[PDB]
Amino acid sequence: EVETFAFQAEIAQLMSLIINTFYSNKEIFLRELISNSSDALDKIRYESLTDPSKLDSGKELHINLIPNKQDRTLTIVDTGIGMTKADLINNLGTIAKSGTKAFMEALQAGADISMIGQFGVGFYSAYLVAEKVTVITKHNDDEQYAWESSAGGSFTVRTDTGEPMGRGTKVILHLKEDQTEYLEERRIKEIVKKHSQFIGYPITLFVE
Amino acid sequence: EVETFAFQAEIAQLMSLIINTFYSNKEIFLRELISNSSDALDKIRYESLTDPSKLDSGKELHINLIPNKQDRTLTIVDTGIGMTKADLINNLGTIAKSGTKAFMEALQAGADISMIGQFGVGFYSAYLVAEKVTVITKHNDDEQYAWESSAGGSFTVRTDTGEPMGRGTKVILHLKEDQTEYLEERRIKEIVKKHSQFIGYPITLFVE
Ligand SMILES: CCNC(=O)c1noc(-c2cc(Cl)c(O)cc2O)c1-c1ccc(OC)cc1
Ligand SMILES: CCNC(=O)c1noc(-c2cc(Cl)c(O)cc2O)c1-c1ccc(OC)cc1
Ligand SMILES: [Mg+2]
Ligand SMILES: [Mg+2]
Ligand SMILES: [Mg+2]
Ligand SMILES: [Mg+2]
Repeated sequence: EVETFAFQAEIAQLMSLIINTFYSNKEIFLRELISNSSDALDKIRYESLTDPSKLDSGKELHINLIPNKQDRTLTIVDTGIGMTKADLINNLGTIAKSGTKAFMEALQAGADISMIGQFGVGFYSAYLVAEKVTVITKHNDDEQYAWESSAGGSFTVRTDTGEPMGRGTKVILHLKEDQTEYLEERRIKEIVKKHSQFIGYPITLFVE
Repeated sequence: EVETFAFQAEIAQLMSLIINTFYSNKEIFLRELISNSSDALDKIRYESLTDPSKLDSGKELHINLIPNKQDRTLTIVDTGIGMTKADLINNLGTIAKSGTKAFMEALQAGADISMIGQFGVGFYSAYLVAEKVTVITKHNDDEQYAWESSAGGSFTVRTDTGEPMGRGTKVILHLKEDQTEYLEERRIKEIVKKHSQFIGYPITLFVE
């Protein structure tokens, strides 16, 4: 059922830095995850140009933002290419080891945490606002898997028999108690407008 | 020997817009091409994490900038994943049709040409400074090919028997007569520092 893995030392250090550093501009997490969704959406679009059957699992290319105040969750859903189990394990398809090295060298030369995505590890900025993150994903060449981590040096991977998606990625942010502003419609809309206004795919903000 | 192709109507319109629009901040072309090199370098690195033999064609992951005043060329070379012939034909591995649509809609809502890379078509910004662009490329799963275009609605593709590279992409910018400042060491260095200072791979500026 549930497999447990250790984060590579560099990734664990990245996550601790993200968790323990004083850094007020937390809102950038949303731009980073929307950007990842957009990169995955680009990939399925590109593949479908030479093979339209890659879209049998879903033709609509889009991003949904789903706040749930009762569950204290902000969920980001895309219909991008999705990840294989192998991808999930290999730091969610990132070059996380080398990217972390460059990121921390940059923080040495006056970078700040908002620049995290320039190093291919924008995903981990989720830990600015979330105590636990769940990544549900479905790639055309594999089954649906759930990745999960509350940090602390380990993550899990299981097959997901919960709600089939067809194709793409769902990121569920179980928010820290003092970060509930990211569930407020007005705040989400402000953030999307500020940082994600030219994204090439529809972004739908769900109502509660 | 030489195959000739028509650009898709949207790409041809993109290139004309790039060529004919008054836009002083031309220097951004270099950041866009360095960014593409960095994305291709990420890809070969990622693949090599699960298969180290992907690096038999070259272990060093880097970017070279080669100005040649006599030839009036600025050449950008990377050891990234490279492109197949199919990739070259399909708008150099870009989602150029949809990306152009989004780019032009953005230019309607107060974007400017410097934001071109947000729409996955940063390559075409080469035409800000170049009258002709040649793309030599070698992917592990194919032979070495040369793509070439002086715009005007068409491009060529040939097999390249010229100097084998091993793996990666070489972009040769045959510069417009009034854009020779991009061959000056001081100017190249200024531009790299301004826009490409946190790139995760060595950038070597060649001396003449
Ligand atoms: C191997 C082919 N699959 C993908 O590239 C992919 N599919 O899905 C995602 C993805 C990842 C994350 Cl963390 C998201 O928040 C949203 C996504 O769509 C990705 C993805 C996007 C970006 C990325 O690094 C910048 C790595 C992975
Ligand atoms: C299909 C797998 N190959 C690649 O992705 C690839 N290999 O090579 C390049 C590339 C392209 C360009 Cl236009 C460059 O200036 C530099 C490159 O390395 C690319 C490339 C980089 C970026 C891109 O779109 C943003 C498309 C293609
Ligand atoms: Mg790495
Ligand atoms: Mg919660
Ligand atoms: Mg397209
Ligand atoms: Mg020339």
